[PDB]
Order: sequence, then C-alpha cells, then structure tokens
Amino acid sequence: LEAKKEENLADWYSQVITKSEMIEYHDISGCYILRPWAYAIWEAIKDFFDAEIKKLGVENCYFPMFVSQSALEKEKTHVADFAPEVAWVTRSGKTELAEPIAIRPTSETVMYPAYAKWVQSHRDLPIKLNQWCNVVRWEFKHPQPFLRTREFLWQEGHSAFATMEEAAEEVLQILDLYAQVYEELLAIPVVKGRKTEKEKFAGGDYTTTIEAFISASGRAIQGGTSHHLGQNFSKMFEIVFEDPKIPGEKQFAYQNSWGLTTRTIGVMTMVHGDNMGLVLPPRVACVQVVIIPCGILSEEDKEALIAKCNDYRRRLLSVNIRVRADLRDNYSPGWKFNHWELKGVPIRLEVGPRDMKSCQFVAVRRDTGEKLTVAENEAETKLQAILEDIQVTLFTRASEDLKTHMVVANTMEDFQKILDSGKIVQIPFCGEIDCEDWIKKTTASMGAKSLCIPFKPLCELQPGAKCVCGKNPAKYYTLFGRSY
Amino acid sequence: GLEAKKEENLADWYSQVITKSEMIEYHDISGCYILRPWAYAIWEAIKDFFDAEIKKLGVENCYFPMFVSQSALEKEKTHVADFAPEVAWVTRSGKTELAEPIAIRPTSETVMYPAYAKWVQSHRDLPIKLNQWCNVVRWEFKHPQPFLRTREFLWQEGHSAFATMEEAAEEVLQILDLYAQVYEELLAIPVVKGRKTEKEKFAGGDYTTTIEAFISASGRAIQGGTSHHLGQNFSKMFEIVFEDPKIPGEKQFAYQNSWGLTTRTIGVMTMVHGDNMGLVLPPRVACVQVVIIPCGITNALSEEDKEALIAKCNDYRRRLLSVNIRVRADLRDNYSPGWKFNHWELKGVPIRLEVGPRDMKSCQFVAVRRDTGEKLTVAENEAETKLQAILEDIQVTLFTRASEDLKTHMVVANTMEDFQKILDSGKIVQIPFCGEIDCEDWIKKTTARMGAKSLCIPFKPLCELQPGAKCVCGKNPAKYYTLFGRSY
Ligand SMILES: COc1cncc(-c2cc(F)cc(CNC(=O)c3cc(N4CC[C@@](C#N)(C5CC5)C4=O)cc(C)n3)c2)c1
Ligand SMILES: COc1cncc(-c2cc(F)cc(CNC(=O)c3cc(N4CC[C@@](C#N)(C5CC5)C4=O)cc(C)n3)c2)c1
Ligand code: PRO
Ligand code: PRO
Ligand SMILES: [Ca+2]
Ligand SMILES: [Ca+2]
Ligand SMILES: [Ca+2]
Ligand SMILES: [Ca+2]
Ligand SMILES: [Cl-]
Ligand SMILES: [Cl-]
Ligand SMILES: [Cl-]
Ligand SMILES: [Zn+2]
Ligand SMILES: [Zn+2]
Repeated sequence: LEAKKEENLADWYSQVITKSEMIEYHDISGCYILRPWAYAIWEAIKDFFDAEIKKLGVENCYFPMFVSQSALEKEKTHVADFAPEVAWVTRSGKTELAEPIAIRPTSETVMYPAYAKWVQSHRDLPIKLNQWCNVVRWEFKHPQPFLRTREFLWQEGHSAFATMEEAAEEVLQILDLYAQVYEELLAIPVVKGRKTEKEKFAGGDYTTTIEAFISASGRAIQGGTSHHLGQNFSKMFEIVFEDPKIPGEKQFAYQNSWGLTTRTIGVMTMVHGDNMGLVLPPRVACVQVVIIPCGILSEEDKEALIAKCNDYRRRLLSVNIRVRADLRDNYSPGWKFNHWELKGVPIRLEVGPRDMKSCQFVAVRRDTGEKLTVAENEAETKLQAILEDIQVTLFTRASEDLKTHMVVANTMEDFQKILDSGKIVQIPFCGEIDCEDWIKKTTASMGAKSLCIPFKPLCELQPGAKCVCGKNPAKYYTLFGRSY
Repeated sequence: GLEAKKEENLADWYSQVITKSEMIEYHDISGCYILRPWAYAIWEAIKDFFDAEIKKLGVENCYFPMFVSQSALEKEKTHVADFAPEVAWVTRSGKTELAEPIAIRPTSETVMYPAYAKWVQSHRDLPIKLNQWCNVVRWEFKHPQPFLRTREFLWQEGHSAFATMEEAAEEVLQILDLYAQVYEELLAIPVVKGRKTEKEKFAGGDYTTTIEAFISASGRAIQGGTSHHLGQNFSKMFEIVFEDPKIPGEKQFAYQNSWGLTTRTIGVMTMVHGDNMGLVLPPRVACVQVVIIPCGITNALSEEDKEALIAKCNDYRRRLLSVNIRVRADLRDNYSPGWKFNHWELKGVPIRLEVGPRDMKSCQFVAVRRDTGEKLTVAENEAETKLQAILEDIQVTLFTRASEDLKTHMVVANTMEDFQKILDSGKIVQIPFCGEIDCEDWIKKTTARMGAKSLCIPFKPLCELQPGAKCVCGKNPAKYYTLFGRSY
C-alpha cells in the first residue's frame, strides 16, 4: 500500500480494495469481481437482513432478469428515468431475436404484471416479496468499485397492500433495518431523511433514505432506500381488487419498493479504512482474529509453539469467534502482520516462545494499533470484550466525524463557506426543483445537491423563515452537500 | 383441485401442478419463469445443505460479472464453438449502440479464468476453489420447459484450480457424491452416477461425470448435476501458469474442474413424486412440513368455541415450532377447511394436522400423510414426537418407491433388437458400447426408426462386461456398459 488516504483518495481506494483481495478488475468496465473477502461481508449483511425481513412476513423469490419493452414502458416517469441506461439484448448467437429484450435495471416492471395476476381479492393482500439478485444500470460515466457500478448485487423488496397505512408503516420499518445494517453491522452512522421532489424515485410518491458521510472526500452517499410508490404502478399494471365494503368498486393496491446494494462495502471501506489498509468491523469480518506464531530454537519448542497457537484457535472457535491461525513457514512474522492488517482483521493474536512461557499472549487491535498483553486464562472472554470495543470504537469515531461535519447554515454565504470547507450543511429550503438547480449551479468541485430532508433536523425551523433563495418561504431544513 | 391426469398428458399435468402449487408463474418472455416463494424455498434448502458441504471442502463463495467480452469468450475454441449459438448479446444501452457487443454468461469459465491467471504466480497460490450462486442464460430457440430446460436459470457453479492432477481428480468425485446426496437424501430421488461419453461430455473438458435421474411417467431420463474435469485445456488457453522450484524454469498449467447444479432439481422432484392430487414435497425440503388446519367449523360456529379451537391450533404451532418442525397454522377465517385441505395438498405439504372439537376433547388429533393419504389418530401428547416419526417415514417411503421404479425400468440388453423393444417399453437400457461418436449417432437415428441418447457410463454397471464382447453396432469391440434412453 503506497498511496495515502488524505492525499489521493481514489488511488488509495483502488489500492486498498485490490491489495486486501476484496476486488478484482474485469475487462468490461464498471463490472468488478467480488472475491471471497468482500463477498463474505455481503453474506453477513444478507444473514442479518434476511432474518429481519422474515420476521415482517417477507418471503424470498426469484423473478426473471429480462423485461419486455411493453412492460418496461407502462409507468411513464419510471421508464423515462431509467431508459437511457437499460441494456438491451438483441440477438442470441447471430440470430436476431423477435424483439429486443431488456435487462432489469430494477424489477418493478418485471414483478408487477405477476402481482396483477395474483391479486384477485382483498384476501390476496398483502404481497410481500424480496429477491437477492443482480441488476444492470449501464451508464457511461466513470464507475467506482462498490459505490457506482454498471452491474451490482442487491436485494429489492416489493410489497403491495390494501391500505396506505400498512404500506407507510412498512416503509419506515425497512428504513430502520437499513439504518441497523449501517450502524450496528458496519459501524457507520447515517442520517434518515426523505428525498426532495427533484431527487425522489421516479414513479414513486416519496422516497426515504439513509445518508452516510465520507469525510475523506467531504461527500455524502445514499446507503439504502425505501420508497412509497403509492398507486402509480398499480394503476398502470392493474393490480386491483374489489372494495369489501362497496360492491363493484375497484381499488388499486398501495405499493412500496426498497433496496440495498453492495455499495455498503464501499462505504465501509471509505469510512474506516486507513493508511495501513482495510479496517473491518468485527460484526462483518470474515476473520475476526488471526493467530500468528512469532519468535522462531528447539524442535520441541517449535512444535510446542504451534500446538499453543492451535490451543488458542480451538478455544476461540469454542465461543463462535471466527479465527484463522496463519502457520505458514513461507513468510516472516512481520510480513503476515502487515498482510492481515491490509485485509483489516480486527485482532492479531501473537504467540511467541517467551510469552507462551509466561502463560500469556499479545492481542493487537487493528483500529488503534494498541498492543495488549493478555493472560492465556482470559483468552476467549477478553478477546470477545476487545472485539466489541473495536466495533463501538469504529462507530464512535465515525459519529464524531459526522457530528463535526454536519452543521446548520441559514444564509447562502454561510452555506457556501461551510460547503467549501468539506462539510455537509442543513439549510432552510423551499423545496422547489428550480431553486435546487440554482443551488447546484451557484455553489459550483461539483455543485451541492440535496441529500435528504432529515426526520430529525439539528435545529427547529423558526416561524416565517425564508429559504436560502430568498424568494419563497422555507418549508424544511434540508441537508445539502457534494455527493457520490 | 387438479384436473389433468399424470398418466394421460404429462405436459399439461406438469403445467397445472407447477402453477396450482404456486411454485411457478409464467412471464411474458418465453422460456423465463418466475420462481414464487414455494419453489424458491426448496432451492434455499438445497443451497443450505450444499453450501455447508462445499465449505467443509475449502470452497469459498464469490461473485463474478455477468458479462464477458468477445475476446475472452473465444479463447477456448471447443467451448465457445459449443455455446456460441445460444449466447445472448447486449448491443446497446438505451438507444446508444455499444462500441463492442458484450455477451451474457452461459457459464462463467471464460469470465473467471483470466482472473485466475492473474492470481496464480506460484504453486503456493494454488489451489483456488471458488463457487458462485447466480443466474445464467442459454437462449436456445427450442421449446422451453419450466425447471427442466429454461433460457434463464439459477444455479451454483464451482470452479477450482490445482497444482496437480490427483487433487483435481479427487474433487471431481467428491462434488459428484454431494450432488448424489442432494438428490437421494434431500429430494428422495435415486440417481445413477457415471461418466459422459465422448459425444456428450463438456466441450473442451477432459471428462464429465454425471448423475442421471429417471422420470417413469415420461419413460425419460435427465441429467441432475454435473462435475467436469477440465484438465489443462482451459489453463493453457488462459495462461493459468505457475512455477514450482521442484521443476525449475518450467511454467506448469493448473489442473481445473468446474461443477454445476441448477433449479432443474425442483422439476425432477415434481416429475418423480407428484401425483394426481398435485405436488408431493419430500419432508427434507418442504417449506412447510406440517400444516395445522382448524376443521371444527363454519360461520355458524360459536364465538367462544371458535376461540378455543384457534387457541388449541396455536398450541400445536408452538409445540411443533419448539422442536424445529417447520409448521404453518392456517387460521384464515375467510377460507373453508375443505378449501385449505385442497390448497395444502396441491402444494404437497407432507402432513396435514386436523384439529376438530370432538378430537380436541378426546385429547387427540388427526394426521394425514400426503404421500399415501393415510389418516392416523394421534394422542395430543405424542404431537412433537409422533409427527417427526411420520415425516422421517414419508422421506424413506418416497425414496423407496422411486428406487423400485428405477430398479424396474433400468435393465440390460446385449443386442440392438432387445434394446429397441425394451426402449419402446418406456425403459432405459444398459448396453455394451464401443463409445464412438459415429456409433452413438447411429444408435440415436436407428432407435427413432425421439431416438435414444447415451445418458452415462455407470461407475457401477448392472452386469460385468464379457471379455471380447462386441458393441451393439457389431463393428467394434464394446468398451463399457452404457446407459441409454430417451432424454430431457
Ligand atoms: C449519478 O452520477 C454518477 C456519477 N458517477 C458515476 C455514475 C455511474 C457510473 C457507472 F459506471 C455506472 C452507474 C450505474 N450505477 C448506479 O447508479 C448505482 C446506484 C446505486 N444506488 C443508487 C441509490 C441506491 C441506494 N441506496 C439504490 C438501491 C439502488 C444505490 O445503492 C448503487 C450502485 C452500486 N450503483 C453509475 C453515476
Ligand atoms: C437439448 O435440447 C433441447 C430440447 N428441448 C429444449 C431445449 C431448450 C429450450 C430452451 F428454451 C432453453 C434451453 C437452454 N437451457 C438448458 O439447456 C438447460 C440446461 C440445464 N442443465 C444442462 C446440464 C446441467 C446438469 N446437470 C448443467 C449444470 C448446467 C443442467 O442442469 C439446466 C436448465 C434449467 N436448462 C434448452 C433444449
Ligand atoms: O431502484 C430502486 O431504488 C427501487 C428499490 C429496490 C427496487 N427498486
Ligand atoms: O456449465 C457447466 O456444465 C459447467 C459446470 C458449471 C460451470 N460450467
Ligand atoms: Ca437515469
Ligand atoms: Ca374509484
Ligand atoms: Ca504473566
Ligand atoms: Ca450447444
Ligand atoms: Cl426470441
Ligand atoms: Cl407524482
Ligand atoms: Cl432520525
Ligand atoms: Zn428556495
Ligand atoms: Zn458401436
């Protein structure tokens, strides 16, 4: 690892994700290989999230990757937004197809004709389905691994309800689960909010979001999204049922969709990584503890040291810690030290002949670098205690970043200065698309975009507050900033 | 309730079963099918088992891109020649014609192996053992069939690379026995392990091992899972090379395997065990193993007694869930008990637990086996034990019947005429076979006078080949007993 995170963030990022063996490049730009070290993080996210949505009554399924042109076009605003980056298959071999078929950029238009078939009466609702799959958004802008890619893995849940109230309830439940993914699994603090009219999902009624801050770049990124689609799709796909109270009155289902992608891993890298490499929160780390023999002497001594390393390995497995003993004669201890530091293993467990003589070992925390000498007696307990402290510590520092870099401004001048110091800003906002474009133009390296209207803003909007445009009154404190 | 009869028109019976059990929904693009939760849960049960098993072997999961460039796709000419006609090509994004067309993986050898070549620079970088759970596209213009032959399907594909032949050889057979376990232990489907003939092997591989299942209603066999030894054919083309100090200066090529299993599994499960009442789920993979159905009422039933029966149903739900049996209590007040009986029989739930008032105060219940229809009266106390005992017995029973089918419909013939007779009986035949591609073509066309295809060369044939035995063609000596039959 040669580039420094605070001097060239992009070269740093590329080096960190490849040398930690998370990502490999592919010969088709914007598509990245998820090697096991990254894929394991995705599997930990999947385990937690899939269990949580099962408790809500969501079931997993799998819908086709291809959508017909006429299904794709049924919801005019949705298709208008996605059509420029929809990839089209036009032949198999050299045989042109009867009609071009599209790869899903998102599955609303694949799933909802089926929903219309399945909703025959109000008894058939709710429908609550989720799929873990890949989607393709073939934009020609520059990709960035994890954060903005042409193919990505995600989960997308689609729910249909007989009542708007039940749908509005699920929207926030799912958003709170996304916040838990970031804050409890990834140790990343996020801000819950709603998108402005300009930024909301096309075809939806409103979009709720969690926003994460990457202080290295002073930029925010959306981490997960939970939309209320209302009746905009059900009226176009005829997901209908007869009103139970009133004979012959047809009603349209109320729908939500919600998504979360492997962008998570990238945010995790950008927030916690350092100049020694990846830093893994213990909750998602493939390997939580790596055991490494040091020193290295008698044949009996070397055999006894390896035996002690495996005593530690087994007693850690005894209490469900994910542990690897790296007992390779190939590489020196210092080499392995920096290799596993590069991969972000929370704890390095060092066992040398002297410490083993003294019935103790050394535990080295990846986040702070602190070396603790621990009696062998404590091993499982202490290490668990340390892993929890690492998780909290990561969260705490990132929270202090967010608190430091998210502030209120009530004037465009204050706004601009704070923005150019590398922070995100909550300003009073009129909500109009034209004024949002004006903000993006006059704050331009990029202009600031709206990130979200926070559920809980830093300050109370005072009666009669003007927007920063000055022309119209303010409707809400809105978090603005530069965005990935 | 089912209309079509399995023994009358298998195809319409199959479509009826897969839709009315809520496994499959049709899509407006032909050859692609929606896997509804009922089917997807079977796939996830197979996934749980197989993923744990290959983790014990050292395989790690990952995810490679869906797209492959033309350059990569052509590098192993046999493989690309075999797949080219059914590779789907993306040619534009929106209305922007792409500079270069890009292909969707029909299989990921040509996606993964350039990366493997980058990662292997020494013998210590081997072995590489990766697996992905993903979707692939084979866009063939023939008639698709849900689960069995589809244009897009879910699968797992594992790709491993080794410094030596011996370890690769070992993995081929290990994975094959895992597939045999998926079929025989999870899905209660008996299979025959064997090696594909030269004509039927994976193009560009060295040899292909296979498990074949028999569908007696059709009299046809089908490949259930596959495990290839690729040898060095792909590593020489993608330069997956390494140097070892044991052999100075010689760049050695990795020995590779790839192995795949798809949602075809579920189709075979349907074709083998389904009956004229609908699906039949082996308890090992059943989303719901026991459905509890209050069948003590109509809308005229008392408000108090309704509450009592619903509470007893929830009692059974809690007990069964407490000993991890997968249970649904269907307490929907809006459907009648007979509607629920039919619904869950259609979906193949192994045990129906009926709770009525008279039995509810004789402290008993009724258990109805989906495979045999037998009704049993059970004391309340035996609930969690009894029902487990029945589930086990259903699994065994399904497997036993299936094996008695296979044992009855797989026989030996030694000349072409017995072979033709037996084959038209709706059976599959082990014959002495020379192994040659021309002769396998001849067998296919003469037997159409569709024709029989080779299914596999059994590891364990029914009989031992005589010394000097000649093939059923007569022109060359037989080299092995080979399982032939009409095939899906
Ligand atoms: C908008 O200006 C850009 C600037 N710089 C680069 C690009 C760009 C370049 C590419 F080569 C390819 C693409 C296409 N991929 C994506 O747009 C994208 C979106 C998301 N998203 C969007 C919001 C969401 C959340 N939460 C939703 C749940 C889904 C979430 O995760 C995640 C990923 C991995 N990729 C964009 C575009
Ligand atoms: C061969 O003449 C035909 C006759 N009638 C119809 C077709 C046809 C029609 C289509 F519309 C689409 C397709 C393409 N899909 C498939 O070829 C296919 C193969 C497999 N395979 C192949 C063997 C394997 C095993 N074990 C390998 C692990 C992979 C396994 O599961 C599984 C599935 C679900 N689909 C074929 C073709
Ligand atoms: O693309 C999106 O944002 C929504 C959420 C998942 C499904 N569609
Ligand atoms: O398609 C096949 O048959 C092999 C096995 C999975 C990957 N390639
Ligand atoms: Ca767009
Ligand atoms: Ca109306
Ligand atoms: Ca001591
Ligand atoms: Ca072919
Ligand atoms: Cl077509
Ligand atoms: Cl609108
Ligand atoms: Cl909040
Ligand atoms: Zn304004
Ligand atoms: Zn012959």
